[PDB]
Amino acid sequence: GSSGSSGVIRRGWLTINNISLMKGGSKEYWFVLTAESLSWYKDEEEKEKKYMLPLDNLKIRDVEKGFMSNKHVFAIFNTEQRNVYKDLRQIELACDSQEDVDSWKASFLRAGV
Repeated sequence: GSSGSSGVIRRGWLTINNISLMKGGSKEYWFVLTAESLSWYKDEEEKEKKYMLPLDNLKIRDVEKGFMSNKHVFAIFNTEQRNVYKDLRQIELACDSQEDVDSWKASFLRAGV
């Protein structure tokens, strides 16, 4: 397909804490943050794109812990006072360790967030 003309910013297997369980599982998806937009595919092959989301109408902030957090997870809300996901207003992306989160964040800024 295409070899050059590429410049990925960040990609990896993340887990959508707040996802539609009842309707199929595989909470884990292949997120690929690119200078253009951030899309998540079933795998790191980018064959059947599930849904593409821009990085101009999005925003990152502290996740609602209420009492106490259980892991490094960041929520993403749309600055256009709209639902980021099908129905969810903010997708809770949980990472393995802080190192990952710190990176993902710094990467977003580069895109324009």
